[PDB]
Amino acid sequence: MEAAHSKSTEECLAYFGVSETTGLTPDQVKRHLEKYGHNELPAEEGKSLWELVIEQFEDLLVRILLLAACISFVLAWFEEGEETITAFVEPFVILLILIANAIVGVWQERNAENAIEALKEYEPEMGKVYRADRKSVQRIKARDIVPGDIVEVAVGDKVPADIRILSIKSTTLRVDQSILTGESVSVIKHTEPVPDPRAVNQDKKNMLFSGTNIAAGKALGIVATTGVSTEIGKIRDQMAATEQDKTPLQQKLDEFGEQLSKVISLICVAVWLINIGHFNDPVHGGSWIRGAIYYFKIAVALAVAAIPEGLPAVITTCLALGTRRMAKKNAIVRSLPSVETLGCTSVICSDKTGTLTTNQMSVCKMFIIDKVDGDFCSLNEFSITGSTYAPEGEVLKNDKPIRSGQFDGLVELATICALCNDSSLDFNETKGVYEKVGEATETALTTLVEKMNVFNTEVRNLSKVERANACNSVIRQLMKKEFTLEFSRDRKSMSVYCSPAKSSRAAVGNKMFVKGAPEGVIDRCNYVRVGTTRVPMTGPVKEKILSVIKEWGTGRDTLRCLALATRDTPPKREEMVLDDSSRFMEYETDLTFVGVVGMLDPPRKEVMGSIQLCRDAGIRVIMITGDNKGTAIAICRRIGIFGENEEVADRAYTGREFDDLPLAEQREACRRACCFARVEPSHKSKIVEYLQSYDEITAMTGDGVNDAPALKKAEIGIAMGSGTAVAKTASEMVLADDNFSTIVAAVEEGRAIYNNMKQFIRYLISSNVGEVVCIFLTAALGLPEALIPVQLLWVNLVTDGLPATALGFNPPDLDIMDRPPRSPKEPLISGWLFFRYMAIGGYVGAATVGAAAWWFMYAEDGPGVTYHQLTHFMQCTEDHPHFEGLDCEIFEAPEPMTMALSVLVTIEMCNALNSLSENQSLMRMPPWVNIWLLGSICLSMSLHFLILYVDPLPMIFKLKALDLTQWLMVLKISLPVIGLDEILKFIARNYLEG
Ligand SMILES: CC(=O)C1=C(O)N2[C@H](C1=O)[C@H]1c3c[nH]c4cccc(c34)C[C@H]1C2(C)C
Ligand SMILES: [K+]
Ligand SMILES: [Mg+2]
Repeated sequence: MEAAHSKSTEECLAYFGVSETTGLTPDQVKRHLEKYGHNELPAEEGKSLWELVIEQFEDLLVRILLLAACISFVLAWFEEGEETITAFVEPFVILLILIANAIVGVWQERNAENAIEALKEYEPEMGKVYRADRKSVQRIKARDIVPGDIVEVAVGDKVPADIRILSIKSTTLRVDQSILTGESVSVIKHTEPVPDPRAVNQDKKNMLFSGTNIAAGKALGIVATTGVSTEIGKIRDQMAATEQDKTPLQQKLDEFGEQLSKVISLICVAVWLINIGHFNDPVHGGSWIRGAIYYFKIAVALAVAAIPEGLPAVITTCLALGTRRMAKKNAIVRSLPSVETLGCTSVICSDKTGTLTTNQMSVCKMFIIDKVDGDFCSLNEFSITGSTYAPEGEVLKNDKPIRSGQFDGLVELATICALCNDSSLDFNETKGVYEKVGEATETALTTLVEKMNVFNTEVRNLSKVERANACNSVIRQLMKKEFTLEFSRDRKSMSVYCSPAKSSRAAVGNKMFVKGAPEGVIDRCNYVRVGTTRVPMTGPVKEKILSVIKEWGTGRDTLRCLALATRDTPPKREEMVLDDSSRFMEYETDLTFVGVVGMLDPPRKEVMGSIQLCRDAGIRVIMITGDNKGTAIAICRRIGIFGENEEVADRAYTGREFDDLPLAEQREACRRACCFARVEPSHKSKIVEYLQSYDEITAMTGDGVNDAPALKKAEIGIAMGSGTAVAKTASEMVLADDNFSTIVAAVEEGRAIYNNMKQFIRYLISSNVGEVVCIFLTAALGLPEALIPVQLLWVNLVTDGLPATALGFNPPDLDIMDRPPRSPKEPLISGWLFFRYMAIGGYVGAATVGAAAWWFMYAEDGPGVTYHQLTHFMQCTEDHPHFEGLDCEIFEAPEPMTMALSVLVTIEMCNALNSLSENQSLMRMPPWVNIWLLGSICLSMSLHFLILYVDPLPMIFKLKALDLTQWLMVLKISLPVIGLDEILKFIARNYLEG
């Protein structure tokens, strides 16, 4: 039964064929359980199983190093060196780092919770059912419950399934639908049917929802739906049938991984083709096994060269250092990649109450009737001071303080505000200020009564606690509050039956004090109270009322107006059916209009600037409020979403309005919409869908299970610090202070992070491109090896890793919030950016080879050799006369490899200084600004010397320390990389920018 609310209690029993007294026979239970299934949610299958790390080794860019480790393992054994511990190092360190980054990569255990698993906390353990096989109440497993079961609920019980209420045993039934609404006020239930077949859950007053808990009372009902067919269950499937795409940056890294793998395979073929000259060599002039070693070692050389082994470790550290900054600005970020895509936020859909507004309801203005004479109709408007729940304020007419008690209309005005009120005030001594008890709207009314004091009660002689509900209680002394007709959206009003206390206070029998929305209440007023007398509600009178109400709501005041009326001659106590929530509007007819109060929902202090900030940032802000379209628009103008005098007749839609538009016009509306009022529960996810259809990264906000699918669907789901648990588990970010400013503040941080992130990524790539050119030149030409793969590991992981991490602390480029959002499918490196790091990579490939070539030819300690014979070092043992000077071991000396290594490091330190900005020169951007960079550079050279002095290190790295004679040449070939890159920067700012 999906429409149990629309059916009567008799029809719902007849449907399942079950007696309300007996219940379901065990024969029916077997049939229903086999048909509808168990009352439970499906389990999740993908926990911390051995599958964990394995999937890291599925993409091509990591299986190459796993393959290169196999090749390295072959070459680590096949050697004529009696060396011991330094044998298995090249395949060991590769494998160790391979596992290390895999463990870092498989970090979804601590930095990624579950939202659907959290939704299994609502489904209770056991529930009370009345089966036919037993007389007494028997509690069974909640999952054993089937549709049609005659279940029982009491105070404290957690509702097991969606249940159509049959009979209420207690006086009144209240349930805590906090998870399915976000609110807190326990709603009242009834048994009479909700005629509307497509009514929302808030209107289903005869239904208990699975996951809800009864706040007060005890009732009996029949199960409508179980499992996934419940309201919670249906929301689960919406989140279950929603795939979450990985952030665009990660796709670029995966795309870069595929392209890089093509380059690596290309060179290995290229090297194979350069070595085609060995096809014309005598078989009796060597061994093919000596060639295979060369082919295999160059293969693993290119692998460790082209690939940034440190990058996954650096970004994971960088993002973690971002989250701590997000938390300092009241922005708890759940997942790590979220801090990157957060900068690419283009649209922020925020709720009004709580985020955009401080939620400080305070009655500012109120009016009553002064004089009615046919066409003439004057009002008595009053203003109230004090935007707080504290009774520290005063009422003034025409900017002059007046006694509210001297006006008869104001007395009945304060009377209704006091009696027709379920909220109150309570003074807090720990904090030192007053606090609200119940709803914020009604508490503001309680505060108003205290400020007015229509009976002039002593206040200065009272304490701070007695001050809270002082005047309000005095009103409760006059009238005895019989019963309260609960609020409902069908009539948008609330009344309360009051009987006069035994003291003969001149009361015409009983009275009904009505409080509700102006539209409905005013139309149900046949009479108008003018002080004490009563006049019939005429046309001209209603014109004045609605006009002022319109002025207070549409005006710059942006007030929430509440019409207050009273029923002078109410129906008898016996004639009223209290269980009928549909006859409540009928009982609230023939009313007499008293007055209208106008309270304020004040904007945050910082949202004014934050809104303006998003204007310059190119971030579209969309407000979602519960106000009427008119006031919704006015608040938009007030906070800066709209101009004070600009046209927005198409940029704001009500829920009703947006629903009457066809699917095409709905999508067309979501690109220009900035204000949504009276939004239906499903519209928030619809808006996200439409926004994502324009490739627009959306930051939707919410704080309930209703908002859970929307938060799951949006790129940046935003929950509140006070929001429900499930909303937080479905969000990517949780605002600690529930502010809209901390959304904007987080986005600015995320944009600065992404800029510094892209900078060191290109920095590491620049080194890797160079190690390709270096190995390619030293292999194609036939030169002796310049760089060992065991060295390249410690170069990219440490020597380049530390300054790259320090590039994350690069100062945020000012005027960054004056640029549009970073495009999703924006290439990391393309065009000039490719050629820029192509030239740097090419130069350092020649600088390293040239360094080793310098020591081999034009050197001090190096032998006097020429280039044409250096390329033929593999013939030192064969061609003896052409190669003569010393041992053949001098071609495999540690000095020239130390040259290429020291030069590569020295350049990368200069390249890190070049990565202080993308285009700003080193003359414009001082190389001493980023202190963390200089501190990292000094640590790099300190470790570079540590592996050349402490004997257990240079033997493993196959290096030999240089003196001042050799270090001079290192700087002469390294430092010119600064000038070359400086030229490129100047070209980019002169013949490219425009
Ligand atoms: C074994 C494993 O967990 C991993 C790592 O060990 N790595 C990275 C990585 O994810 C590899 C990777 C995939 N996509 C890219 C883009 C840019 C750089 C890298 C990667 C580094 C790759 C490797 C093998 C170092
Ligand atoms: K999401
Ligand atoms: Mg990985």
